[PDB]
Amino acid sequence: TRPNHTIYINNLNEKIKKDELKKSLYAIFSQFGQILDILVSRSLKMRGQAFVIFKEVSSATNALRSMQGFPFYDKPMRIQYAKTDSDIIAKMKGTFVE
RNA sequence: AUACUUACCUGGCAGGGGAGAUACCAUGAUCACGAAGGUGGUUUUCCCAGGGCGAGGCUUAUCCAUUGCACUCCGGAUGUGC
Repeated sequence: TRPNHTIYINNLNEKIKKDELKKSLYAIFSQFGQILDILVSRSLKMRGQAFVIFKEVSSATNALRSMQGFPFYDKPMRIQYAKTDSDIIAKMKGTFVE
């Protein structure tokens, strides 16, 4: 609930393949700022979710405000901040610990 | 029903993966101990020559469950072609 470099998105349509989903998320989510990476998995735990890593928390915060509920494959998007910094975020800060 | 002699009617010969290495078996080699080799085995590397085991892996739908906070690929089963 506390702002983060990374936003967490869930309630995504599970039929879309990883490369398809990464592509359209980059397209959809680039409108708000420079994106370093979009990580998707289709595993049981990780299917239906994506992490968009922004350079600035403010793009993440603004992205959260705008896309909350956004229609995506017949489903409103749910967005949160990542609970923890992403390794590429944490190494840039030098906060990273295994 | 069996064997013997004759006439008539039918019909193509050689064979059983192949090339190397075998110290060991067989051939118990016709000259005062002996062969080599070869032939027929057993052992041993390959052009893989066809098969049997389908573990593992690749492509895509059906069914079931998941609202999941990851950054070392990977939820379970059936079907199509490898």
